[PDB]
Amino acid sequence: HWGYGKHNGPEHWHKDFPIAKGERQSPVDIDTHTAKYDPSLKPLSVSYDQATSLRILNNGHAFNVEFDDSQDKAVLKGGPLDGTYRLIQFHFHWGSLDGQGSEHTVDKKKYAAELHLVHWNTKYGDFGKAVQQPDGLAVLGIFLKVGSAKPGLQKVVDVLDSIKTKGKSADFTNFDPRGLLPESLDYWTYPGSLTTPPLLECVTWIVLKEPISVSSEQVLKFRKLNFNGEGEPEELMVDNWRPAQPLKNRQIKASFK
Ligand SMILES: COc1cccc(NC(=O)Nc2ccc(S(N)(=O)=O)cc2)c1
Ligand SMILES: [Zn+2]
Repeated sequence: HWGYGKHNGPEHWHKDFPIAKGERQSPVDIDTHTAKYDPSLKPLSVSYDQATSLRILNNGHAFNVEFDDSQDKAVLKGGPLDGTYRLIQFHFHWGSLDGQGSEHTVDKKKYAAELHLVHWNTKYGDFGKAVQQPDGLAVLGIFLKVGSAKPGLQKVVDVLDSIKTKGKSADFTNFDPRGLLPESLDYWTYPGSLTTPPLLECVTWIVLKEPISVSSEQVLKFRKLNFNGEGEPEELMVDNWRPAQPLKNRQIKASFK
């Protein structure tokens, strides 16, 4: 089964998921000098005041904070998007060391980690139908650098002890994702894919320019999680990132001058 080891990591995925070598795969390097300001882009609209988190799950590749998406509560609109996209989960990708861990890079710079807030287009009715469409998903990507602590992240960090191994979950209500956003919503955007199998080409990527700062102690607790299940040999959950993929026939657009 796929993962991030030497025998099953990203260079192997194309054997079970041939779309891995496709025309709109993610992540990519963001070359800041080639991304063109697009004055037709609108400001992002992030409406998370009514978000309802339910649960946190270690799925063996990352941990997902899951939301109730049965009504239009926490939604992403505007920016490059047409229509309304509903928040379903967020998760992170991170490194074994502070010098790597993000999936997108900026002028080849790797950040310590990257947050993905995953939303689906309500015109397709459910997430499973949305991922079959080229405009089915919108993922908001936020870089993490190591410095000062992020207070709004600490409630996530403190529950990770209870979901150390694959398949463990814990109740996780009343978490406010507004506490994970940077001050500025300036962004880059391009058409891409899921960055894990099945690597479907269904995502409008919206990557914020401003990273958030987290503390060394916070990211250290990410790195104590396990890829393995309970009672299996311990394999630390680190370096769960896909490297940058070819840009091919795509343009990255900037919302800012
Ligand atoms: C309970 O919550 C669910 C329920 C059903 C599906 C999912 N998500 C999923 O299947 N895949 C996914 C999402 C984003 C990315 S990524 N790294 O490109 O942002 C990669 C893969 C979550
Ligand atoms: Zn992701």
